[PDB]
Amino acid sequence: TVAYIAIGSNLASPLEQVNAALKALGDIPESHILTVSSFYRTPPLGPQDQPDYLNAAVALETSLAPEELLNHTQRIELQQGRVRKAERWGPRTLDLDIMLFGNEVINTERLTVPHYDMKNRGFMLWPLFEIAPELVFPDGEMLRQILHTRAFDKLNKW
Ligand SMILES: Nc1nc2ncc(CNCCN3CCC(SC[C@H]4O[C@@H](n5cnc6c(N)ncnc65)[C@H](O)[C@@H]4O)CC3)nc2c(=O)[nH]1
Repeated sequence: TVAYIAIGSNLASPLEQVNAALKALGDIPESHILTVSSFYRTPPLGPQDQPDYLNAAVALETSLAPEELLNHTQRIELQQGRVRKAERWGPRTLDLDIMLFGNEVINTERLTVPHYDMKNRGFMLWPLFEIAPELVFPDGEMLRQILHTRAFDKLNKW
């Protein structure tokens, strides 16, 4: 099954956090990374005094069930998501979202797939379009069409 995963980090210098999360993703059992989008720098949703986000998409081949993949992504956020802030551990700055899991539709307490808000987020849709331009959602909407219809601005690379 091909799962598409969104990575975001809003650390001032997020490259090494993002690199560590990609390494950890590739170490998930019965799984392996097929492709990684470029890294994009996007303004934060809301207050603009806040730090920019680094966003990327990852294609991961996996034979895990969806909630097992989620357990791994949540473990990775716990282990890698916090950077040492001199005298103490900083806030969580890394997000890992499951955007798609094969052609599955999932609505449980833990998991909504396709991701509940990705259709509104250029910073999710554009990196996904880089690695999967012909992508079709389970309901038959085409990724290309959603971008064409909403005309989100293209993103700057980090
Ligand atoms: N420029 C830019 N601005 C941004 N502004 C705001 C944000 C906000 N963080 C996105 C991650 N936010 C918040 C934390 C919750 S975390 C709660 C819960 O979400 C549940 N969940 C349900 N479906 C899920 C799924 N498909 N993938 C993963 N978790 C799933 C899960 O059980 C968890 O307990 C997951 C969704 N990001 C960006 C960004 O990047 N870029």
